[PDB]
Amino acid sequence: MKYLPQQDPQVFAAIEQERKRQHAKIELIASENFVSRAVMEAQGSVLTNKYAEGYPGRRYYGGCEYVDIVEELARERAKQLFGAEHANVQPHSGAQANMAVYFTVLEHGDTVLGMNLSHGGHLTHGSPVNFSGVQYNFVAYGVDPETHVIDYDDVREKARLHRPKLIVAAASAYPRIIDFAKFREIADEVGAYLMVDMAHIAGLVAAGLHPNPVPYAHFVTTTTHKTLRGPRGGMILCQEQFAKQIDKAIFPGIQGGPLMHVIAAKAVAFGEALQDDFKAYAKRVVDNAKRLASALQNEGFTLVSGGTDNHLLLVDLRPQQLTGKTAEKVLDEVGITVNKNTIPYDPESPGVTSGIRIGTAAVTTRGFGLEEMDEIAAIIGLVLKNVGSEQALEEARQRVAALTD
Amino acid sequence: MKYLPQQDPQVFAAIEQERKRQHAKIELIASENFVSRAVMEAQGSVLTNKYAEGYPGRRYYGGCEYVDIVEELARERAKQLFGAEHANVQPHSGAQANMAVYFTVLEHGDTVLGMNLSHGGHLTHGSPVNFSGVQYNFVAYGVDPETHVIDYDDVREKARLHRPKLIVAAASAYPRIIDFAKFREIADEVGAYLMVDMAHIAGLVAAGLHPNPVPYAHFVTTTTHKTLRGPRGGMILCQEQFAKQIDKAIFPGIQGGPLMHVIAAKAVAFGEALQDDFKAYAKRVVDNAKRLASALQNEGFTLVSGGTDNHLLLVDLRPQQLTGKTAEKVLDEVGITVNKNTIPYDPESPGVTSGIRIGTAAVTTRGFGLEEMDEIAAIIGLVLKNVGSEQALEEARQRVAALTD
Ligand SMILES: Nc1nc2c(c(=O)[nH]1)N(C=O)[C@@H](CNc1ccc(C(=O)N[C@@H](CCC(=O)O)C(=O)O)cc1)CN2
Ligand SMILES: Nc1nc2c(c(=O)[nH]1)N(C=O)[C@@H](CNc1ccc(C(=O)N[C@@H](CCC(=O)O)C(=O)O)cc1)CN2
Repeated sequence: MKYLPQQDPQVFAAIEQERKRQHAKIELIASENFVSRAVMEAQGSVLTNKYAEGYPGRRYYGGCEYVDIVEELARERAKQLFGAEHANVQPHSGAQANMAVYFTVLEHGDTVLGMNLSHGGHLTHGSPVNFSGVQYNFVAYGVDPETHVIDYDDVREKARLHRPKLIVAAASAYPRIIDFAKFREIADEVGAYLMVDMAHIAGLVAAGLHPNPVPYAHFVTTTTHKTLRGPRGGMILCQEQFAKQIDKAIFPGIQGGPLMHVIAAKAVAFGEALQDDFKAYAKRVVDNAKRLASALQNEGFTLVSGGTDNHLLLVDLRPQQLTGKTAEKVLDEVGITVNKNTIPYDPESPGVTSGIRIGTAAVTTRGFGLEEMDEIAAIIGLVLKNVGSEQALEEARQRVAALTD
Repeated sequence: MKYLPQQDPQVFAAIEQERKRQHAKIELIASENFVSRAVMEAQGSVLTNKYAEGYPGRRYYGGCEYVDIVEELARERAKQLFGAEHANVQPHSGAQANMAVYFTVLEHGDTVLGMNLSHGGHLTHGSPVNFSGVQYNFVAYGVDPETHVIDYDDVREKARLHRPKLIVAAASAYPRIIDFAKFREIADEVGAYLMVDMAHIAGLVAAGLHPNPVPYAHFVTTTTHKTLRGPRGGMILCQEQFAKQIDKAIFPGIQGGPLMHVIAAKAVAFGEALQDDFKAYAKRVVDNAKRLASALQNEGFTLVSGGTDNHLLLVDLRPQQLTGKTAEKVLDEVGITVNKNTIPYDPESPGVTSGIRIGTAAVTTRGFGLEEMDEIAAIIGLVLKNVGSEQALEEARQRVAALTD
């Protein structure tokens, strides 16, 4: 950076502080990743200066000759990546992506079937404090109390009983494979649309390491910044018969000017995902998750569903006699950055929580392998089984520093 | 750029063409500006990797120590810049800034009073093809058919008649000063809340060249990328009594994770606006627009409202038999970039329009003075009056290149 240190030392210092922290700490937040320097150069470009309301060739402004190309690259690479008939790459967020689809098929107060928050579901899947629970009538399905797996019989029962207009499958903290065909089977039985939110597993779907929801869903929504390893933003994938409707929902429906620089960055992110070395990368994330889960089990931690089938695992911290709020803070002190996370049937509210959610997507990107996962789990063990010990706390800091070196 | 040209040639070529076009063409899109290289460096930072749901000190993730500083800086500066009691810098957009406020003070179907689209109002101020007009019952106020100035008597009438829960003031294509005193006076008469959308005029307000809405409004929504000359995104300013409810409306209400990198650039922009430089700049913006307006009138163009008190002007193109769509396309040919824009009482639809909107915020940033505005108005006069003339289009191209170097 050249001009920022000069004009704004306060902001620059804060950024450099953060830039060092991302290298000095061990980022284990499941939804987080480290983007390429090409992705950052794209959003750090002049495309922020451009108003491009509308779509390629159909704009409400002049001078869009070149941002139209950037957006077409994004749309076509997306369709190539997931096999979808249509793509919308303008959503500013996953939330805005989800919001748009809801705005497309649902009237105010319509019945929607979504995964319960504490069981794994996202805020936009029907949380009472989110716009989804407020705007639409959400009924919640969930997981088994013992196996912690989606009860599709429960789902069918709810669908037959409540007769929803749309069913939403997918989750923010479900360590297992979701069967989209069963969800579609249930949706056709009750005459409902199917939405799948692949935000967390989007990079795994592109790499063939999680079954594709696209052939089974009318609408597929995603973020671009999780396992897809792109810029902070959203995306919608749909069948040709919903293309125009979805596009109008984004604009003039729920958004205004699109972020063309972030859209440019999306195109790079998708270009990177199309390459072979991303499949190799994605395999390492899944392998690093399976190992870390098993390594945490060896330390004597308990995990929901007994492990993982994808990128993330969910530690139940009840036997360790700790809340997620403590675990997060104490691990953050020594170098391990996680997030407090709600477990199925969690006795605590989503601000306190009875567990922590760990992801391997970020650490894999910076070159950590199987041998490294073993040390991560041992540090987490040393810290969480010896809470108040300043000796264990300090040893952990030396060991984390040895990893990030 | 160092890594994008090698990684993604197709995306890099498009960005460079766009970069060249920004310099080569005369960008007169009223809602566009050119950010500093410092603002660009901030958006391209590693802050894009951080999930920071919640607020400084109240985060649902770990490792936020530094992004918190970035957000605090953005907020405290915004308060210093506008004299607001509270600020929210997380809105992805001006669209989302407005949406959250509507989500705070309004329930579904509620009556809201906002400015008509063609009379100058924005899409989010009650369009029936926008969520605002679909979620809420919007009654429209407009401007006088002869003077094109807000009929405040009509606003007062519409307010007494429909008893709205909220009044929205401010516009996308209103070339005159909006009396906020009168709006609050009206809002207090019917007991309604007042929201002002200063998005377009934020930079002028920061410089004491437009009456500040903050003292008169309960809520002040804005974009950061217009006359404020910052990154693409939104912001909410409000009185202290709504502070907590506003923060909840953004998250977990209508948005997910904030764009921390954009919030860094938001902090940089407000810092640029706090300097003595900015006030001088903003003066030239208003002076250049006033000159360009007068110069266009000498050429024979009919201007909505007869001139401009701000950064913006609307050309009524009906006398010269041209739609806005046509005028936008022909000026693009000669190297002048505007957008087609609806005028008060437009006989045509928003996709065709009877006029064009012109702003000076962007050309003033690159150093154009009062003498450049004279030339620009001459070129626009040469082209739009000699539409088919191929020798008139070529002379324009040469005069545009003489200005842009
Ligand atoms: N299962 C699951 N885990 C997740 C998410 C999620 O949406 N679902 N998240 C993705 O967002 C992150 C956490 N974000 C969250 C933010 C707010 C609330 C929430 O319900 N807040 C309420 C209740 C507060 C309390 O009682 O503690 C509120 O603020 O009123 C939940 C999750 C990470 N883990
Ligand atoms: N006064 C004003 N000027 C403005 C805006 C605005 O919101 N208000 N804009 C805000 O950024 C841009 C225009 N954006 C717009 C986009 C769509 C529609 C609209 O009503 N579209 C309808 C019908 C259009 C058609 O097909 O002819 C539709 O899409 O169904 C209007 C304005 C530029 N100038």
